[PDB]
Amino acid sequence: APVRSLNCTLRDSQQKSLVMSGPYELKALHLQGQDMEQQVVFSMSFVQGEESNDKIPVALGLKEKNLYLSCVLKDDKPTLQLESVDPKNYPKKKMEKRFVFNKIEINNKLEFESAQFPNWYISTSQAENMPVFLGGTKGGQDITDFTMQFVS
Ligand SMILES: c1n[nH]c(-c2nccs2)n1
Ligand SMILES: c1n[nH]c(-c2nccs2)n1
Repeated sequence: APVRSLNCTLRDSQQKSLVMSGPYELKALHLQGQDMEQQVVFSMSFVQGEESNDKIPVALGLKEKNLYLSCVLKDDKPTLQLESVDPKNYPKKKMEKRFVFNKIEINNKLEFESAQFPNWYISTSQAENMPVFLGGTKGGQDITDFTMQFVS
């Protein structure tokens, strides 16, 4: 039948919220109070792909926008982009591989690995107001761990 989706927010393990940074980038910053409303709401779709108890293939669309996080090579590197799609055709169960993340449960958190680029992860910097990016390094300075909130 359809694809199943949940509305949600993400925060990094330093409890930084994700906001828009112009039309095709996200940034992470410490938010609390009134400025909370600025945070991006995702539609997390549960998509076709290799799956285990702790590794769940998802797409991350922006709620009621035809925009998805995607992983592509840019100037020869795996790169996180926001990509526009035909709103008539999305979301769908068989999302193209650039749109798929393996949502992995790790020590009471989540990591989002690129299905396209193994061991590349949605990442944030420790610094405030810097882009969300696709990083190839776990256990370093950059943050690869999240919690998820289920929105109405
Ligand atoms: C509260 N928010 N997110 C969580 C998680 N527990 C396991 C994976 S993410 N608890
Ligand atoms: C297992 N995987 N994700 C979870 C969550 N609990 C709270 C938010 S997400 N449990």
